[PDB]
Amino acid sequence: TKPHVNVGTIGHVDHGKTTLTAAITTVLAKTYGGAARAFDQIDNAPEEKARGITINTSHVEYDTPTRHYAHVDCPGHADYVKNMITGAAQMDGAILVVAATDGPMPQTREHILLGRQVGVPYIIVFLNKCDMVDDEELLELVEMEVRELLSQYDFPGDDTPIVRGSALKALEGDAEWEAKILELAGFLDSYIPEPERAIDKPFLLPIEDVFSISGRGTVVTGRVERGIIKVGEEVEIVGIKETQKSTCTGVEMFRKLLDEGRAGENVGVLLRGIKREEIERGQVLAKPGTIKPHTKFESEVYILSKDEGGRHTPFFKGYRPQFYFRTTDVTGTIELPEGVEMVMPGDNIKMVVTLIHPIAMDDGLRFAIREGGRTVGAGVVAKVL
Ligand SMILES: Nc1nc2c(ncn2[C@@H]2O[C@H](COP(=O)(O)OP(=O)(O)O)[C@@H](O)[C@H]2O)c(=O)[nH]1
Ligand SMILES: CCCn1nnnc1NC(=O)c1cccc(Cl)c1
Ligand SMILES: [Mg+2]
Repeated sequence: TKPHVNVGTIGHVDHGKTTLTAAITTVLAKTYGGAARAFDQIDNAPEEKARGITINTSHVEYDTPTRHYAHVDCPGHADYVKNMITGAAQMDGAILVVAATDGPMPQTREHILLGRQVGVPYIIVFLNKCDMVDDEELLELVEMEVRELLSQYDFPGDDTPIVRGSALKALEGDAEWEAKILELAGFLDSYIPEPERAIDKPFLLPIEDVFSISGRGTVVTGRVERGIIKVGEEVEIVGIKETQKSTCTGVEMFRKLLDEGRAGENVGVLLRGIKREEIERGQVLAKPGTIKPHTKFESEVYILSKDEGGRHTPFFKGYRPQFYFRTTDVTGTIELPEGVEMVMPGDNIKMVVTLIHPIAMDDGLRFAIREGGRTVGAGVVAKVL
């Protein structure tokens, strides 16, 4: 029906993220329709687990006239680290809450940095607790600080919408402040562009399996992540070895022959001129020249704690774990940031990885870190090298 957008509140503890979330649901419900949620519901964050990693996360939903929002909110800075690196949803945009009284604080900076590292494309600022501040000059100063901070991490500080509001007053029914929640909603609508639907993006299919079908040749199977592959189209085979070219000479689903395969569908793609031996675990079919193989990259990683089922001991420079991208492990070596000799269970670090075989990747690609099958960490490619 409507574009689905992933958003969430970020910023320092006690600046009013949870209150703002409650106020957004409430104000949009009574204006546009929906179900209002209350501070104490959202504040009481349920614990969720995905492959060992425990995160206290609250999920709410709200609607504007044109868009539907899945909105994430977390109690602790520890959860934001985990959620941003390894969480289910990747954010299309974040709302940075900064309390007008305090101004920018350490976690304000950390979340902006993390935002950049994990590829959070857009940030909008809600300048909160403006009911506690009457001197307009001070609001301007706090705003300028935030704009500066955002620019430091390559966000367009000068151009980022900043809304002067009060989450509490708006949650309590003050129409004058509820108007500011609506201004924020407008910026979500207007400033975060409509998310590209997978079908519209360049074709990509991670290869899960391979067969030689009698009287046709080599078929590669998987789910179409993005785009459309049609019979006759050229495709590249990227990863593990030098990229290969071929033509799609068929798309099968179960027993039905199709002229194309679309994002979301599990299909078998027949490849002209390609042997079964020329297909390796970890490769993707891609629209020619739309995704490149890389061996070395910069990453933000979270290392599982003892409790989460991770390592007991810490690792050092000479650590060579399995890096799980899409379908398969690939061994790699690491380089740690200056003045770091060690990494403990539960730490998160910037980490430069060098893979032994290349993998098709762009910035934003998620991965797990494994030791003989068992997940010991998780991460996201921050910059390809
Ligand atoms: N005066 C005022 N207080 C607020 C506002 N928003 C939140 N608070 C208060 O700040 C405290 C922390 O808010 P909370 O939403 O829990 O912050 P979080 O730690 O970022 O989730 C609570 O006592 C709120 O009532 C506001 O706009 N004005
Ligand atoms: C949870 C699975 C990994 N795991 N779990 N418990 N310990 C480990 N890893 C190691 O012991 C280890 C052994 C030799 C060298 C190094 Cl660098 C690390
Ligand atoms: Mg909170």
